[PDB]
Amino acid sequence: SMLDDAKARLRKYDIGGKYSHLPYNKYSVLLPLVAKEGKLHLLFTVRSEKLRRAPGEVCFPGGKRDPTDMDDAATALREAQEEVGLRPHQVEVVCCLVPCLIDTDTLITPFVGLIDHNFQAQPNPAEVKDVFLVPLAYFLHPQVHDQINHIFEYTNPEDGVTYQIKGMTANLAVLVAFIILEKKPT
Ligand SMILES: Cc1ccc(-c2ccccc2N2CCCC2=O)cc1
Repeated sequence: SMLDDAKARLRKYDIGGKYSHLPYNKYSVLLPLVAKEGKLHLLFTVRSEKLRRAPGEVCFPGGKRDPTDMDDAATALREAQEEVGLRPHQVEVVCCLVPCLIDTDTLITPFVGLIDHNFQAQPNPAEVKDVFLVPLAYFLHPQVHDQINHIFEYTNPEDGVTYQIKGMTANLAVLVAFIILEKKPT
């Protein structure tokens, strides 16, 4: 099936906890995969302007590890719950993708999660000003704008609203799309 096929593809790129004990400032993100209308989508946030870390930006749910977290996946899940109301029973963490090194002292670990079909986002306005889906296939043929660096523009056909997706978030979206959608019969 579509979902078993995605999970089987993703597991081949799992690095596990290989880089998880290194002495960095540690953050995790959740790359939430949602199946709608027979296709896979990624769930994105627009972060509140009030935040210190990446205000107003399109991002994945996530944040800084704290002492309560059993592991890096727990960080991602705790933060996704705080930001969009995603509960533990509503997500299956499938793998840990290659981490992102930044600022010389920080490691951001991405986890891909399969989201239950009855989940409905409840944006927490203290954390996020918006939550939106993008079909995974978009990232194979994105609308690119050069700001010099590459920015994606996605327009939601439901309402005509345009979102700018850039940096780490854009890079990870492309990675997940390649992993799941490459070399597929029609
Ligand atoms: C959810 C999340 C998780 C981590 C970070 C983050 C942390 C330390 C340095 C840079 C970071 N990043 C990544 C995307 C843009 C940005 O400012 C920001 C947001």
